[PDB]
Amino acid sequence: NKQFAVIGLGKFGGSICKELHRMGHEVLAVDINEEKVNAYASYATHAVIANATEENELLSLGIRNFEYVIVAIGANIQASTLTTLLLKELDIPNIWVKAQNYYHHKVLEKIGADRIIHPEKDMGVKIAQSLSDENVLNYIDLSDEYSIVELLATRKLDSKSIIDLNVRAKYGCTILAIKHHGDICLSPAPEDIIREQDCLVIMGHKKDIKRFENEGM
Amino acid sequence: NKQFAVIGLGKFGGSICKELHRMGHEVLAVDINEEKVNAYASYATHAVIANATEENELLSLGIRNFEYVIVAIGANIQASTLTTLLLKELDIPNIWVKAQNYYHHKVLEKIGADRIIHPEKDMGVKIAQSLSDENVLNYIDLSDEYSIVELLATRKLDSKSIIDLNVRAKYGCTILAIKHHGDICLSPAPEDIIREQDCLVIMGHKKDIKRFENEGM
Amino acid sequence: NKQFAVIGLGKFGGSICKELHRMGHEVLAVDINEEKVNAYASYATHAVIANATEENELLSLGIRNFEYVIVAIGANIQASTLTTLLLKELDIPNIWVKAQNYYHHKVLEKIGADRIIHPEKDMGVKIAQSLSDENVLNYIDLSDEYSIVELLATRKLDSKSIIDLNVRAKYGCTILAIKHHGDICLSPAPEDIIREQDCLVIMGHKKDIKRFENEGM
Amino acid sequence: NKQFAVIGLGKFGGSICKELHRMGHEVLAVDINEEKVNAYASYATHAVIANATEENELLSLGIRNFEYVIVAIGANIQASTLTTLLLKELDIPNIWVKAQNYYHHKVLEKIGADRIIHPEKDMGVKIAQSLSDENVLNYIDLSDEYSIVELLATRKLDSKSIIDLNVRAKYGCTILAIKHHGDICLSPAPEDIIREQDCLVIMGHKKDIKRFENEGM
Amino acid sequence: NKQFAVIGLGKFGGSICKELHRMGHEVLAVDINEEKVNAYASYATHAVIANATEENELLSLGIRNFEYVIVAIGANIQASTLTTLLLKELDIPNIWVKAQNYYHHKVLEKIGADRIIHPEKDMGVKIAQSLSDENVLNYIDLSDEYSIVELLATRKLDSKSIIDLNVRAKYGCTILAIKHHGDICLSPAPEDIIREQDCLVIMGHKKDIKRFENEGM
Amino acid sequence: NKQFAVIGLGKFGGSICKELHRMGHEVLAVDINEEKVNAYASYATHAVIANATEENELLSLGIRNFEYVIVAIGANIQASTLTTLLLKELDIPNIWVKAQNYYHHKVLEKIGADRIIHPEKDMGVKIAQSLSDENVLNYIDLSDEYSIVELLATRKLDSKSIIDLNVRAKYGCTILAIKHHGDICLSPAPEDIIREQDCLVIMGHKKDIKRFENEGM
Amino acid sequence: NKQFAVIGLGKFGGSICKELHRMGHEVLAVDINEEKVNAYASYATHAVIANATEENELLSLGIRNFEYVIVAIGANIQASTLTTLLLKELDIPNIWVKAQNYYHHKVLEKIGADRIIHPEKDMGVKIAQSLSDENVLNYIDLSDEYSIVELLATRKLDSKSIIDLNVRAKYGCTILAIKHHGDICLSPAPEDIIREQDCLVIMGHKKDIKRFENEGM
Amino acid sequence: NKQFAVIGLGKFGGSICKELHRMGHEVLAVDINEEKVNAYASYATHAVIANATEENELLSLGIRNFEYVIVAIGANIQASTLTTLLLKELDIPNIWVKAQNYYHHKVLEKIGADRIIHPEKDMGVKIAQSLSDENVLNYIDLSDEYSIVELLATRKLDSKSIIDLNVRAKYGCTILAIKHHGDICLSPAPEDIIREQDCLVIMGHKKDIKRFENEGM
Ligand SMILES: Nc1ncnc2c1ncn2[C@@H]1O[C@H](COP(=O)(O)OP(=O)(O)OP(=O)(O)O)[C@@H](O)[C@H]1O
Ligand SMILES: Nc1ncnc2c1ncn2[C@@H]1O[C@H](COP(=O)(O)OP(=O)(O)OP(=O)(O)O)[C@@H](O)[C@H]1O
Ligand SMILES: Nc1ncnc2c1ncn2[C@@H]1O[C@H](COP(=O)(O)OP(=O)(O)OP(=O)(O)O)[C@@H](O)[C@H]1O
Ligand SMILES: Nc1ncnc2c1ncn2[C@@H]1O[C@H](COP(=O)(O)OP(=O)(O)OP(=O)(O)O)[C@@H](O)[C@H]1O
Ligand SMILES: Nc1ncnc2c1ncn2[C@@H]1O[C@H](COP(=O)(O)OP(=O)(O)OP(=O)(O)O)[C@@H](O)[C@H]1O
Ligand SMILES: Nc1ncnc2c1ncn2[C@@H]1O[C@H](COP(=O)(O)OP(=O)(O)OP(=O)(O)O)[C@@H](O)[C@H]1O
Ligand SMILES: Nc1ncnc2c1ncn2[C@@H]1O[C@H](COP(=O)(O)OP(=O)(O)OP(=O)(O)O)[C@@H](O)[C@H]1O
Ligand SMILES: Nc1ncnc2c1ncn2[C@@H]1O[C@H](COP(=O)(O)OP(=O)(O)OP(=O)(O)O)[C@@H](O)[C@H]1O
Ligand SMILES: [Mg+2]
Ligand SMILES: [Mg+2]
Ligand SMILES: [Mg+2]
Ligand SMILES: [Mg+2]
Repeated sequence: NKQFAVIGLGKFGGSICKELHRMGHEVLAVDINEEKVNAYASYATHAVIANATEENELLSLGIRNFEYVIVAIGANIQASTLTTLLLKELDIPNIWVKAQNYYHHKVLEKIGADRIIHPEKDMGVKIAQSLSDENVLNYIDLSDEYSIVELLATRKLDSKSIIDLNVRAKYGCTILAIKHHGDICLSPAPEDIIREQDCLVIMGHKKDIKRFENEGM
Repeated sequence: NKQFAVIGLGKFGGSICKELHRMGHEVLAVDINEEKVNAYASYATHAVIANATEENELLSLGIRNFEYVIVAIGANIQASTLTTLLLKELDIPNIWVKAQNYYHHKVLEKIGADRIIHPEKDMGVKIAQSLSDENVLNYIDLSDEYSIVELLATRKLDSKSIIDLNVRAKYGCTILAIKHHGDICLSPAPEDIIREQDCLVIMGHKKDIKRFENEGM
Repeated sequence: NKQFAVIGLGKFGGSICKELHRMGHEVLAVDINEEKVNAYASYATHAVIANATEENELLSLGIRNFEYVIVAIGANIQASTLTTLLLKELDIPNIWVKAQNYYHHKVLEKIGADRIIHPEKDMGVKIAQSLSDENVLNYIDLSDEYSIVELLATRKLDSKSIIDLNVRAKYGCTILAIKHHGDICLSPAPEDIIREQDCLVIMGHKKDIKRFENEGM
Repeated sequence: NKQFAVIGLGKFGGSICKELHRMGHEVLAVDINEEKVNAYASYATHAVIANATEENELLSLGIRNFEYVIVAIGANIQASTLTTLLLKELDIPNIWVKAQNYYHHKVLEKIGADRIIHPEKDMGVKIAQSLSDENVLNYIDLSDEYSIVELLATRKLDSKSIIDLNVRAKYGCTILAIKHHGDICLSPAPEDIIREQDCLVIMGHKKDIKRFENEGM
Repeated sequence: NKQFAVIGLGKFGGSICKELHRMGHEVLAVDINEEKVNAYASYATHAVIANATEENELLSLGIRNFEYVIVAIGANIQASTLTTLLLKELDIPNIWVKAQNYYHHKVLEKIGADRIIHPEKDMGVKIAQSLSDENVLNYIDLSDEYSIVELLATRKLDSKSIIDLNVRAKYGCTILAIKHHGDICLSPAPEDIIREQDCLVIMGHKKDIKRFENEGM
Repeated sequence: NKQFAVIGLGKFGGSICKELHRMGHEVLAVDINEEKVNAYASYATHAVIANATEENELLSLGIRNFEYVIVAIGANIQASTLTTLLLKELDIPNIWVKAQNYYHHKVLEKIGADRIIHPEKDMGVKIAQSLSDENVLNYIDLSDEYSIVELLATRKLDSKSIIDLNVRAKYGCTILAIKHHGDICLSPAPEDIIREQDCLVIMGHKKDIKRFENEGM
Repeated sequence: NKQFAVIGLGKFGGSICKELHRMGHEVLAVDINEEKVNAYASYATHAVIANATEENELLSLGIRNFEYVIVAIGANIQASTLTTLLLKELDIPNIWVKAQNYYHHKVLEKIGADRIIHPEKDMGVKIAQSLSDENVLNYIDLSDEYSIVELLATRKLDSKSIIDLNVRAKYGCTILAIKHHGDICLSPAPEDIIREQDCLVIMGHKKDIKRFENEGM
Repeated sequence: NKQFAVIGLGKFGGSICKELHRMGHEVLAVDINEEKVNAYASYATHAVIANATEENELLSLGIRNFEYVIVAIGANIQASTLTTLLLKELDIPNIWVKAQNYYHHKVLEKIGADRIIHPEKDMGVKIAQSLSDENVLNYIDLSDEYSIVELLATRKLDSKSIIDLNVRAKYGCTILAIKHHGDICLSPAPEDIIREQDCLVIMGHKKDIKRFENEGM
């Protein structure tokens, strides 16, 4: 198993920490706030109150031993930067960091952060795609032009067959799965039917999917 | 003429707003802080300084015209709650709200929020899946048991064929796409090759995909 | 005996608590402030310093055991709401709450508060009726139209008899009691006399009482 | 032309003011906070931003014209005290003041407050009487020993007659009114019936009424 | 000996306390601030940290035992008033208090303060008399019209005799003493001489002294 | 045309200023707080809002014209010090300053303050002399050993004569004046009488006066 | 036409700015605090209130025209860092920055600061050399081993000659100048005399100079 | 060895302290802040948390024993002044102090400070000379007119000989040393060569050096 250290138990770092622990990884949870440590005590291997900008407190944690250190300190950009800097001077292999704004990203780039993350910004985009198009539940982008989309089927599609909805020739797309009442269907045959309020997973060019949406559903 | 309003220009609400505007929608940006309003002025149809807990200022915005209002107020849970309440009493069709913790989600549920979002929590999970398994670039869950995953191909897969990597019989999975040097390939034929550092899109059972990772790549 | 828990020892909750204890009920007084607990220590069965928004501290009090929980937290609406929410998730039979404004009342309604109280507002109305009409000492409303009123008798009524003041036929009212020098007279006979500065208790339609007041006294 | 002024638009002073205005009296609303003044502007003849501890601002209001001034300043005991003092030195006939604690009552007493009110304390007692005895809706005390009480009739009293519920001989009390489905009955005849969930108004000794509750209903 | 308690060790109360102790009186020094108590520990019989508004802490000091209690609390008028009120309810014979402004004096009057003092105001007047008239070192007023004045002798008076300066007939005044080089002369004979920069003590009507000053010196 | 300026309208500086104005002198009132300036506007020739630590604002006042400047700044020792320094560097003839503690006196001494005053300390001593000896109304010290004292005559002295109270031989003191019912008597003859509650002005050695108090009155 | 801009008018940035202006250079003074700007207005070509972390305000200054920008922001490390970053992204040739601590120096290094200065640290060293050795007035280091030092000549050297103080052979040092009563002598001849309290400028090895001090002077 | 006490461990005092300790002197480090003491604990003989304005804490340190006390307290001018004052009243031989502004210097002068220092201001000037003239690395002033300068040699001087650059006759200057690749050359002969990017140390009149710079390099 790998060993992870997560500094900053916010909504983000807390989630990261809780989720890794659930996977059975050795995870060290670190926060300057005692109430936070108490909160996540139950969801990590070790939970320690510590100020990560204090180099002596850092050595006490033995943070040099970890292959992954996740800096999820947000509001205090000085703490985030200074922590990252210390971690870099300690030759930690992979240092992942949560960023607050463009300029925070840049300094983190310059001082040797390995992966920089913008949780809210990324989700904002995802959610906006949903707001604009009530049909989309979730999606993943293969590139700027191609995507896999999970659609909420309407009445227009009720009792329609996959061959009846020819997307491979008509729209250059392919249906990958159907989810009905919780039961899942993968790579359905040309004879398989779709009913309304099912989850329909389609793959193809974005504009072509939007076209299938406007005309098909 | 659909109209979206975004109250609270944080990292989350800001992204949504900026993103909605980019798609060419009518978007109203709203914040109590003037500096925020000045900032997103360039990324919205209209931007207005306003306190969203004040019913009068709310009516003044012409909020009646909007079908969607996104409450992206974070730190101040009271402001978020009261805003949602006011919006609900003004009979706004769809109210989407950013939640801070479990209990904030509960009250928003009870006072009639139409969609509740936890951006940081959701990305924390996603990022953790990446941390444990450096191979995963991005993924989407079809159900509790099934997922679609985009993998960064290793040397073990370099110059290997789709039939050579028999996954449909060997692992019960199916390859959906290959991305090489930027060029994209959909529903690749049995003869198609994979090169190292390409993107490979695989669909199947979570456990079966992970097995392919351990043994296949 | 029933068991009561009172969270928030303000002027209101303090009064509630002190008065119940005087009646010989098992009452638990709860406040986050130590000085408050010390103040009401002498007026409750148990007095405990506790933060009622902390679910663990709540379970420690054993608050699930109580049939009545009175939330008399005022200034901090977030604390009041969150406390009520926790109490509801603990399936407490009767949760009574002090409200700060209209919108605070609404959320408390929505999250399952059983009785909501506005001590100041109710008293404001009562006192205003006194300010407008110096004759009224106290009253109770039977409905929007009918009331029982305690009047301070003037000189105009000095040495007048109940039959001399025919209210049952002249004003459609009835005299219920006379209080003289502290001595009380209930359901006085037609021959009983009233002297000035006595307390006179009359029942009837509000406008009819006001008429008795304008013309009679 | 009686003139009332209300200084301090809290929940208490606000209610009074709003209520006085509703009765069609000349009312002046006064507060140091502008937002409060804007709020009760709609519920007063005139509303003025003013600091009531400033003698000059006080004279500017034309406070000389008012016969009644209500000091509903709460948190800031110094402001309340100083205001009352100033009003007294300006020879205002009637000064009613909201008290925070025993000692605030004492000083207001000594510096010549005409009426001192403890809204929260008074309602706390009232509400406690309701808590212990779910039957009591509202009541009024005639003396330390005698009271008039409005009861919510139970099934034990459903379809029972006034003579059947002989209370004048059995409990030494008298029934004053019955409220059924909204309809009101005053001084009901011996043949009048009571149905469940009706309101029953009883007069007598506190102990005698409570006995009727235990045995009668 | 008498027993004194001094609450509030400011410049004033500190001076009072230090000076009484020097006279060999039993003095209790009281302050809420620990650093103050430490400062005056060396200048009082007993020095105790205490909040004088807390009735229990007051009884612990045994403050009922003292014939004199000096309230020298200044900035916090609420503390000063409330302390005085408590002391009065404890039937303390002589309660002397330091006042901040006219209205503070009035309430202190009303709640039964025995002597009220304005140290700065009184000194301001004294010093102003010095500023206007550089000749006056110190003085005492016998009434609005008569005074005893200590003057700094100028050159105009050098080598002048008391008979040479006839003040009893010319100005209706009398010389009471001469201070030369530190040596003091009381009730000097008509033959006694005054030299410059001596201290000359004169008694008479104020205007007459000013006249002696303008014309004589 | 003498000109006085008073910087710092505290209780001390305010009194001086008000008092100087009353004597008909040209007085300039100066304070950083606008509310203070508005207050003493009525009690000064001119009143100006100004920060006295700012050399420019100081010159703007035309402070060059003043022969006397009184620094009555208290709480902020830095402001007092810096003001005095600036005044001294602007070659103001006489700078009188209010001191907060021993060390503030020392620095003001070193930076050339012309007179240093400790109003509270000085009155504390005076008041203490009154506390120990209720007989003393007011007094003035001629030296370390000699004083002039105004006594409130007791019954022991009622209706007694000056020769009957032989103090010049018996106690080595001399009676300087008698004040009866407001009427004043200077250098009273041997036949003059003293009545109770009169004011008696005695001069002599401190110890001799105190003896007369113990034995004489 | 070289243009210098100084952001942050602290003791350091202020001196630079004032000094650059004195040499007759085009200098722009920049600070977020208005009072600072008003102060150095007289010592700069132009002085502008501006927040230097705001890219827009920065462009508005015409900062593109400047070849040198000095960041003399101290307490707020974030402001200093962000300013430097912005300047670097605006392609300013030379960015000199004042550092607060080791780590601030490191980040400024990484984000491309052209010169980093530690004024206080550098003077601390210099002053310490003066403290240990009262003889040294000022010095400059040529390397880790060699220095040029200005000494205050003692009596031991009074009236002594350069050949008499043979330092080139005896101590391996050379005398570079003598300053007597203000008059200066460069590369003095073997016959030149030194008098006490003159300034003597010596060059050599640090250890050799110190030896000359112990034995020579 | 001498004994030094350094009060105020800032960038300045910290540097002073660290540097003296490195020289092997007995140094006492003093700061009110615990974190500071911990920081410099490793760089001083004794390190003590103390408030230097508290005369008792000062005596506890035994500060009377030291020949040198360095007051390096900056932001708090009151602390700096008051400390210096106390040290002076304790008859400490040499008290060196860090100054904040002109007026702070003046009071420190007046209360008997022995040496006053302005670290930032002095460095500001030095650095400004560098900004104006990129050739100057470092320098020392012998007087207002004469200086020793360390120059960064350009290409214009590459392979030039000292005789080729006749400065003694042409510019009235003399070359004192050459630093090449780290190797140092002192008092080089007329035949010695200079290469670019070497450090060249020249002595003479300032204007004459600037002339050598403009024309020579
Ligand atoms: N110097 C530090 N050392 C350790 N932990 C720190 C330090 N500074 C801040 N933290 C922790 O970082 C955590 C998250 O930071 P914060 O909540 O301010 O950012 P945020 O963007 O609001 O985070 P999120 O969106 O994840 O809630 C906090 O729980 C805080 O205790
Ligand atoms: N009452 C209000 N009316 C309008 N806007 C508000 C109100 N209260 C807060 N805001 C705005 O909402 C925005 C987001 O709030 P905040 O930044 O505290 O949330 P956050 O949890 O940090 O969100 P993010 O993670 O997206 O930055 C802020 O820019 C703030 O100015
Ligand atoms: N989270 C909490 N847990 C327990 N007690 C709390 C909490 N928050 C506030 N309280 C308590 O609530 C009490 C009353 O609240 P507060 O006085 O602020 O409201 P209020 O309307 O002024 O009340 P009142 O009118 O009854 O005096 C306070 O004594 C406070 O200690
Ligand atoms: N000096 C003053 N002059 C005028 N108004 C004042 C002054 N001081 C306070 N007020 C106002 O008085 C009002 C009531 O005071 P506050 O809300 O603190 O009392 P409270 O005990 O909370 O009363 P309630 O329970 O009725 O809300 C406030 O709206 C406040 O703006
Ligand atoms: N509630 C209290 N109980 C006891 N001591 C108190 C209390 N409140 C204030 N004090 C004390 O009163 C003392 C003097 O008050 P303060 O200095 O604020 O008034 P001041 O007018 O500036 O006094 P002075 O002019 O005498 O210095 C302080 O030393 C403070 O500790
Ligand atoms: N820099 C300044 N320039 C002008 N006025 C000032 C300055 N600093 C303070 N003052 C004013 O000086 C006045 C007196 O100061 P302060 O009230 O703190 O002294 P104090 O010791 O309480 O004196 P007192 O006992 O006479 O009230 C205040 O009214 C204040 O507004
Ligand atoms: N964001 C900003 N934009 C412009 N100026 C700023 C900004 N932040 C701070 N300053 C200014 O920079 C100046 C210097 O900062 P500060 O005084 O905190 O540093 P310091 O370490 O005390 O420096 P010094 O020792 O030179 O006084 C201040 O006068 C301040 O007004
Ligand atoms: N009363 C005091 N007694 C002892 N130390 C003190 C006292 N007051 C302040 N100090 C210390 O003085 C030190 C330096 O002061 P400060 O940093 O405020 O000035 P500065 O000019 O910013 O200093 P520098 O430029 O040297 O960093 C601080 O470490 C602080 O703890
Ligand atoms: Mg966030
Ligand atoms: Mg209340
Ligand atoms: Mg004072
Ligand atoms: Mg500094």
